[PDB]
Amino acid sequence: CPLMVKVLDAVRGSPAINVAVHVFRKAADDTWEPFASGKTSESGELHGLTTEEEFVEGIYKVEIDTKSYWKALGISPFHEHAEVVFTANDSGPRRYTIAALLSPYSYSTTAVVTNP
Amino acid sequence: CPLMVKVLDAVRGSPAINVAVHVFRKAADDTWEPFASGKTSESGELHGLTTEEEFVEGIYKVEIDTKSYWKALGISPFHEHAEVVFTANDSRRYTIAALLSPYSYSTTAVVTN
Amino acid sequence: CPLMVKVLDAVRGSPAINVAVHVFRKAADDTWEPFASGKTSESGELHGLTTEEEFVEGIYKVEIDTKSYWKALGISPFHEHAEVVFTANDSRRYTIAALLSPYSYSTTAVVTN
Amino acid sequence: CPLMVKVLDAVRGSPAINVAVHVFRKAADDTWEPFASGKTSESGELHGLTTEEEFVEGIYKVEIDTKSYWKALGISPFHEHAEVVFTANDSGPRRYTIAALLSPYSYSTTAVVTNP
Ligand SMILES: Oc1ccc(/C=C/c2cc(O)cc(O)c2)cc1
Ligand SMILES: Oc1ccc(/C=C/c2cc(O)cc(O)c2)cc1
Ligand code: NA
Ligand code: NA
Repeated sequence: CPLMVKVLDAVRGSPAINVAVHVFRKAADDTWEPFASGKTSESGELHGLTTEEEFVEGIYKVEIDTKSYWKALGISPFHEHAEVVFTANDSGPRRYTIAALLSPYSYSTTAVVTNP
Repeated sequence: CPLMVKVLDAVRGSPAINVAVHVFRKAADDTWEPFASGKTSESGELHGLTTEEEFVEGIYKVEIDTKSYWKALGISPFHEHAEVVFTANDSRRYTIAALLSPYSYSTTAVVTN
Repeated sequence: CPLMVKVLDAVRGSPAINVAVHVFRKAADDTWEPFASGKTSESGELHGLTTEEEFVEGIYKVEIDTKSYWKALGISPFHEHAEVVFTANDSRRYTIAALLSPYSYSTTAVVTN
Repeated sequence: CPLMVKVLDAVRGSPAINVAVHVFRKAADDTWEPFASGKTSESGELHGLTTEEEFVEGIYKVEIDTKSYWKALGISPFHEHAEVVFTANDSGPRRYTIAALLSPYSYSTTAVVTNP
């Protein structure tokens, strides 16, 4: 799988477990088409969203449902979600790790892009 | 003005100047309606986007054109843009700050008196 | 004043108020000599730490007392403090910003005219 | 090993490879005693710094040599190093991951603390 999402909690110093993630891909008509979804594991990781074959060139949006995560812990957070929008595989196939570090009123995201 | 946007560059240690910023408000049909826009100043700040009267409760999106910023410096960036999506709640000043790198960004909200 | 420190709270979305900040300068014997200190204001800022005359080239450390800040909110934090260590170079205004969470912090430098 | 250090590069979107790391522990006389050191691998990770037996209660400092890392890539960075100072194992043994995300004029650090 060439796409992995990793989420960390900066309040608890832990993986962010059971975080919903929705991935969208921009269609030829400029709409966001559902691409894949899942939720983070006990390690804060979400593996197996897609395959090398399915993960073609395109503009992708990874939506991390931060608000639902914080509400479940009794915190009323600032953001609706964290959205990561990027062009993928435009110089051929790459592996992407999208990491997010969450606080109630802030988040940080980074990408690690590797060439198999 | 109850909304200010501040953009910083983590590579050069400077304000991010002349960055396009677009603000949208979510409509009843779940589409994003253009609300306000501008370019960051020499201080990396964008003031005067809206008024207390116009800035009613609702879901807003701040889109920062990070890709054009990095391309203008000759740096190949990861993201198409940085998006900050939040609910304005009357329960009164919002500063949306973003700290930019080519493959990463950090955003915070400073919500005060 | 060529040095300003700004501290923000990522949990509450607010300035970090009444945070102790200590600045040190590295001496010839590699020890840290006290240089300036204060507490962040209601805006999370600490101004007037030094002067252009005093703030000569050298290695400085800004120590932010994050542990006392979180303990005062009833939150158990990870770090003893946040330390920012940098060289001042005359080749002229330095803002050291820190964004605090209980188990994390982000720091940036904004170095301008 | 109950201590792992992970370093990421926010300019290149990659692990930060060959980053020197020095760990110190506060002695009874309030000095920083050398505890362990090493450098990040091709994955940006540094494993095997210590053992459960050796990693006793104490105040530890993890110094990440960011300046040497950036200078090696032709960037003149702002910070001398990134220092992470924390009390460890004061409620019994824990596993600590210290992560740092680096830019020339900025860094972010977080801890992931797990109970074996
Ligand atoms: O990770 C980070 C994300 C955001 C920030 C904000 C810093 C900052 C600095 C200023 O001088 C004014 C301001 O309104 C904000 C810092 C770090
Ligand atoms: O501001 C930030 C600070 C730290 C991080 C960490 C990301 C990360 C990604 C991994 O694959 C493993 C890991 O241990 C950590 C992300 C953002
Ligand atoms: Na191509
Ligand atoms: Na104890």
